[PDB]
Amino acid sequence: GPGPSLPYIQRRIREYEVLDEEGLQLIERNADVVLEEIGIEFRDDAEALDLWKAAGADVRGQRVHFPKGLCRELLKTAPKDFTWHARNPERNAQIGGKATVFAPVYGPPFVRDLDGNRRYATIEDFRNFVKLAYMAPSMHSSGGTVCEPVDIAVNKRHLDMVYSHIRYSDKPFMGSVTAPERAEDTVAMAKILFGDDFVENNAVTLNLINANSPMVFDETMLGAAKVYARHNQACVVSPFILSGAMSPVTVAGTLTQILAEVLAGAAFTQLIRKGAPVLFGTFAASISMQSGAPTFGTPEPSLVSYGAAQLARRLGLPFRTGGSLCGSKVPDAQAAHESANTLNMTLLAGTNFVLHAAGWLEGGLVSSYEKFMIDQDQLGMMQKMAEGVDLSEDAQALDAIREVGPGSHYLGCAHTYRSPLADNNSFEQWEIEGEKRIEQRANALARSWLEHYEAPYLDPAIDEALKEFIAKRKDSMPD
Amino acid sequence: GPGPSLPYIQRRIREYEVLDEEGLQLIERNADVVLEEIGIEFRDDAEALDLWKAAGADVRGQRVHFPKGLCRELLKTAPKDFTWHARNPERNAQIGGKATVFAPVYGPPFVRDLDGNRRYATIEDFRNFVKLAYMAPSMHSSGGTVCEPVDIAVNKRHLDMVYSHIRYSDKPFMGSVTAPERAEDTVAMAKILFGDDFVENNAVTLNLINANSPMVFDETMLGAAKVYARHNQACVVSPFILSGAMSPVTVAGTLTQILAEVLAGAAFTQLIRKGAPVLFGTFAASISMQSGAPTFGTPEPSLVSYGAAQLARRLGLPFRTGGSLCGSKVPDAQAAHESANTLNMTLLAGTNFVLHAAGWLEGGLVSSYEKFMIDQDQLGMMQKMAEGVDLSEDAQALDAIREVGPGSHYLGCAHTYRSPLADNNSFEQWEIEGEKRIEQRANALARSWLEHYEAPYLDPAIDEALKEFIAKRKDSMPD
Ligand SMILES: [Cl-]
Ligand SMILES: [Cl-]
Repeated sequence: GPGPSLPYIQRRIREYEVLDEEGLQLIERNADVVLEEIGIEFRDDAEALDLWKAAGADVRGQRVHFPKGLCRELLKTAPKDFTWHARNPERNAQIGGKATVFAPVYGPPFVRDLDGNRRYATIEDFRNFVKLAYMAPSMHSSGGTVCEPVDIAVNKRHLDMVYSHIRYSDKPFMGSVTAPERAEDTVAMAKILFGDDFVENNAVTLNLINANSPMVFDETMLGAAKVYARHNQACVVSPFILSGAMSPVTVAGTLTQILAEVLAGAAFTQLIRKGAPVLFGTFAASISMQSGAPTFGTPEPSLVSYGAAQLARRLGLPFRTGGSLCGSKVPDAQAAHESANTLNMTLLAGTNFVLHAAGWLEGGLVSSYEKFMIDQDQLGMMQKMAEGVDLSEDAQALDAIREVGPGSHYLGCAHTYRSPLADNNSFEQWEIEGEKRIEQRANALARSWLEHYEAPYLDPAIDEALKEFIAKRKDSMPD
Repeated sequence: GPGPSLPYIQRRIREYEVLDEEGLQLIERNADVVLEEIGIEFRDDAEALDLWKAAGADVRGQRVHFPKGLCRELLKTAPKDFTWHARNPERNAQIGGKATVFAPVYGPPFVRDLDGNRRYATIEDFRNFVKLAYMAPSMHSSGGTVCEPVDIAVNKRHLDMVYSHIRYSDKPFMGSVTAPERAEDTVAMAKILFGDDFVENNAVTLNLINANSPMVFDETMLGAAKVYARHNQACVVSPFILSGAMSPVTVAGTLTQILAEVLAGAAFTQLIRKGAPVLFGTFAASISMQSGAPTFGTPEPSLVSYGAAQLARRLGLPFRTGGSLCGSKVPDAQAAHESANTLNMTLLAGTNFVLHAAGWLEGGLVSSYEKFMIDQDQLGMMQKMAEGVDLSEDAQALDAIREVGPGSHYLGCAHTYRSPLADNNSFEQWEIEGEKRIEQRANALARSWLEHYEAPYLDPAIDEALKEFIAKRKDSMPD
């Protein structure tokens, strides 16, 4: 199996910037214009409209028009950083500041299984991804909807999904957002696990709250946000954008829209509870001008995300974007270039929370076991990169340079990250070993990890209470 | 075929830094210590030793010990930037400053051909790579030893290699460095092409001058450097390092050794001719602690190269490092992650000259047609990325945001880089089209490009004179 899990990354390296002060001010000014003149829809949520009117916004039907600065002022109560608590406290993760936390793929209804089949995902696959995330040394979070399990009823599956993050991992996990009652169920389960007062006082979940970009928040998302914000749980407020389709085709226009959507949605959390933890999220990709298809790994989404990180730091919210994203159907060089381009930006932008750090394929439709293994290996490289350059006397190596001297070599001397998947052997050895592509070695490694997996301890009293809760909830509803 | 070729990149984006002022001063101070106490070998070149003694260095056998600051002072005459002239002046490339110039793979004795065979490279393959580099829109240079042609005698092949860069391309090219007489032949050919006085006054070649790291320059390399520096041609002074083997295993120790080697070798060019153009080069990879094998795409080489770029800017020399480097045997996700990690650093470090920007596979032993096509596509993305964020009124897109408004989409409106190799189609379409990996599409595209290729015009009088020169030189030697 793998080594021990590493804690969250603390970046010693700098954030890479694409906008100068004038550009940042321009985008900020333009977002305030959008918020006042155009507004943001808060749909099918009368309570939300009442909250906005009370806060001093101008509500016209379902469109909320914001006085300049209001959202930013309301966000003064949001924490710049906070702890995401894990049931094993050694796995707690900082969200914000110099920290970077990797989480798995979220959302796919299909898997590419270890036998090469593209098929609907099941609870068995969900559990397998939870297991692999538990074992992956640089996967800091267990995640959320690692895949969508087809073989449990839609109104019940959330219970099994949350349970899986508790039973098969001890890393911090995400909650259900698919209906407000499911968010309530997540909170109830969390209270069984951590204690009632503990949950009211500490974030134990991050929860994905998408905007229906452009410039709409819908009932379901607002409903989950209201539950989590009332219980001190974190909302990842995330525009969902393909530039050219759900936002302008340009970087600057996309950033402006993103900032407007985040200001409104994040400020909303503070209207529910001052101090509720909230992140500035962004999902941003491009479209093919030929096809209209979603495209990844291209320059425009990287520039958007670098810029958005700058805007997030200035707003004072922890930032989520990026991951190992791609549009390829197979874990080939396209998948890898796209994922690598996105992941390198993710680290260098100083991203605090990385959804989709491993496992995404096919534009988000697939959770791939092989891809997960390849990506998690990259995550270990990013974790090591983030430590930056050691400048200790030993690292300076002057005695080694002296002792070796010109014309010698350093292999023998005392002074003199490791991928388990890269093949660094000669052609001849690699040909003897079956001319294998990396995904074949990834397949074998996933199988090996799953064979050696041992579940982290769970108090049997807590397990029983969770199972009793789940059973009661399932019995209260027909499928 | 492809679109028109683009000129050299002018970066509008910032350089990413890994060392702060104290760290930079530390490395600079430590390199001066190495140069004085340990020295650098200049082997089997009595003239070089005499030049160093005359300049005020302390020569002990073949070891040159340098007073502190001497090399840096001598380098004051080296140009911070210069033009690399092409026979078609529209293809001239700036070397230095904010410019970035991509060149092909250099060195492999094997190819992976379009039929999938790993075999010794031939002059036909050399020509094919020159053709593909001519056509690739973001390949700014024709390169040098795009592969090593096995089917021409070792003492003659340089003539055909240089000729190929003239006949099949009009982009700036590199010279032969394999013996001093071959460098003389390159200069003679260049004078036939551009004119005698033109060559003495303008760089028309960049020429790879490796150190035999650690801390040795050998006769052959010094001999080529002496020829090119006397004729105003550029030397790319390049440590050749696997950290842990040819330099210390640490980043800081590697950087110190690199800076010492470059200071000595680059200053040497100014002893031959003040003002001779010279680059700070670095080839830097790691080794597998298990195997001892060369490894790429890992954190340590990226940190070395980011740092080395900082040291190069402070020294005042144009910088070469990076490229699309990897150790994989096949153009798979390993090849792509490694190449992408290296290439993203290459751009963000502000690299001026990128050897090996496309085509390298198998740790430098292979020039791959498929890999070249995949990599050159990435180069187009890097070219577009380098332009940074447009902040024009049109790019701000406020009228588009207004006209679309919340709940609509931007696909239809007036306001609303393209890979020819990414598959961005649905699973269903991609399955109908043969479940193809990107390298299969790359194969087809290379074949298509080579079918449509038309050689750039060459004056028949110049062609005849080159052929007469070549024939005379070949007839003067047995193979
Ligand atoms: Cl059930
Ligand atoms: Cl011949």
